Amino acid sequence: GMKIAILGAMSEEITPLLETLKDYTKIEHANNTYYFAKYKDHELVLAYSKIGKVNSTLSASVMIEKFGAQVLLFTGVAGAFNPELEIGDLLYATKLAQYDLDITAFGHPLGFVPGNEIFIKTDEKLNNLALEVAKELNIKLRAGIIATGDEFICDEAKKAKIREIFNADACEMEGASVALVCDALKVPCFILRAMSDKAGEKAEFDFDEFVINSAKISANFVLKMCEKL
Amino acid sequence: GMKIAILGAMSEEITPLLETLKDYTKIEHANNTYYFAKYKDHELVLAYSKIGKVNSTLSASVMIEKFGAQVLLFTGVAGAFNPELEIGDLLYATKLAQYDLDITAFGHPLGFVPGNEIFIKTDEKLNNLALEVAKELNIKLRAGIIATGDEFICDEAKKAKIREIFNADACEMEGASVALVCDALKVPCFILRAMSDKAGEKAEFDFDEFVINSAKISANFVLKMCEKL
Ligand SMILES: Nc1ncnc2c(CN3C[C@H](CSc4cnccn4)[C@@H](O)C3)c[nH]c12
Ligand SMILES: Nc1ncnc2c(CN3C[C@H](CSc4cnccn4)[C@@H](O)C3)c[nH]c12
Repeated sequence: GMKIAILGAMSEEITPLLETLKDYTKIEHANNTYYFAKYKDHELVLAYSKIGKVNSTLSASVMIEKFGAQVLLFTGVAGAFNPELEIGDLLYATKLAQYDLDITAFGHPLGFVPGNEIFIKTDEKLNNLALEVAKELNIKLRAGIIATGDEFICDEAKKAKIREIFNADACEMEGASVALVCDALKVPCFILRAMSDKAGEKAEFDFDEFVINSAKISANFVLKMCEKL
Repeated sequence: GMKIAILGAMSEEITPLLETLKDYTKIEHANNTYYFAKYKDHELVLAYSKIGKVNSTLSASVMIEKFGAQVLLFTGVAGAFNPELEIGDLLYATKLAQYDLDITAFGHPLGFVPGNEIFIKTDEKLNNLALEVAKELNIKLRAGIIATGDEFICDEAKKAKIREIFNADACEMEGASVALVCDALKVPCFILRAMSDKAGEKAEFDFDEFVINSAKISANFVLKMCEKL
């Protein structure tokens, strides 16, 4: 077995795992709670980071450095950009960018800063494992690019602009930051999102309606990956 | 003595300290280099994080968790909002917000997410120590609010809007994120910025001209604080 981090942003994205696991302990650290449970031969560490890039960066860092995570699976919801994605559909990120990281005034591409790249990649072995699990459970699973930033996108123009620049299939507020931390600390990273809305007009209303259910779809899937790991 | 972290974003903000310290060792970690030196009775850990909120969050996390920092001083440059600030002037942050953290579609104020606050405070003892050092060296030192986000601000409208919303005296891309990490990990934090530009039209040109010198002004000051610690 191994130490597996399971990370989400909101309580809704992680509580379904805690209710399935039943027996777990808690540690208060980094102004948050981290949850610990056995599952098969593995030792799980779970948390919801709170929303956004800074919060998620800190949690990923803590789970690896303090709690010894050897793999990190991210589970949660996202806003769909690709028109073929429907609410509830699962998307794993092959790579991710920060659409709101902007020193373009100095001639750099949007999302780029010196020492880093525009896209951060997820782990190929974990991605292939997800494809196997999807086949076994007869679940539709799409591969794609996720654009991350610290804004809830609910505007057709913004949606279109970010989709065009990064060829992004969905948006959210934690993926690129988590994948960056994992890459930096040499930990294999998997980023899974279930669609809660289509990031346009009324996206906030669709989010409210579908978040609880979409969060469970993603959460169930990452736990099924822990079985195969 | 104690373990003191000195953190900047860019090489220009930290290399002046390395040239003064002369004798230091290096460790490659978290896709970056961290520098280690004795100074008086203290053990220093230094680094430039690379630009932005995610990079700075990760470095602060690493310096505390992995390298045992008991205090963290941030040194660097910033864009002036307060009209009384001139290029080269020093500003320490009493508190900081993320101006680009936005779930306003759900009714929340700009900069607010659940579980967190709009402003993060710096450490009062370190701030008072800075005021003493400023008096001793006959250096003009202003206290103020810093607005942090992942954009280089070089636009009068954006400058004015961020200044108005947060009552911000300057802007930069790392302060709020660093101060948040330090608070979360119970480490006293000090954030010092020397002005490199006025965040308006041509801010990119003023930055290029004044970054090296303004960075030295800030860097000299934090090293003087390490003498009194
Ligand atoms: N269109 C979109 N744009 C940006 N992100 C998303 C997401 C995914 N999550 C939801 C949540 C912000 S909404 C939130 C709602 N209520 C309370 C707190 N946060 C953040 O963790 C990112 C789903 N759809 C998105
Ligand atoms: N007006 C302003 N807006 C936002 N931030 C600032 C800063 C402070 N720094 C400079 C740098 C972006 S410029 C940069 C240029 N070349 C390479 C990397 N970064 C980032 O670390 C924040 C000074 N003035 C600012």
